[PDB]
Amino acid sequence: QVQLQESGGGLVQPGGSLRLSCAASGRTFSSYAMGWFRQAPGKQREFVAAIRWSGGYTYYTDSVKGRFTISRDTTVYLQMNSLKPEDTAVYYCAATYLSSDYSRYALPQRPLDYDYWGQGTQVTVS
Repeated sequence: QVQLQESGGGLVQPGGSLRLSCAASGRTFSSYAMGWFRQAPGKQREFVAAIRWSGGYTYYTDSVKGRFTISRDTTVYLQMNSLKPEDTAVYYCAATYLSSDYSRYALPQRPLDYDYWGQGTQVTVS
């Protein structure tokens, strides 16, 4: 099990850039994955990006591909470039230990596929 804490939240102006961080406390192995989800006003919690801690497989939702980069250092980062007002949302860090039979180069995208969650942090592009 891991405990998760986001940082880097806050305001940024349109056309700027912002980096979120999430520090994981606990054992970060055995098909361990981390992800970012976000929830905009009036919307569901949506998948943003995820990463496999071993091997480095990543996947991005279509609307952020090429603009956002997810990476490792203990800590996962979401580097957010060319920010638009529509990127405004509460961003949540998530993590999970995938089942033993999982492909080593695969990631789930549904919120309930991730067992561990941060409290979320507001990002406002305005």
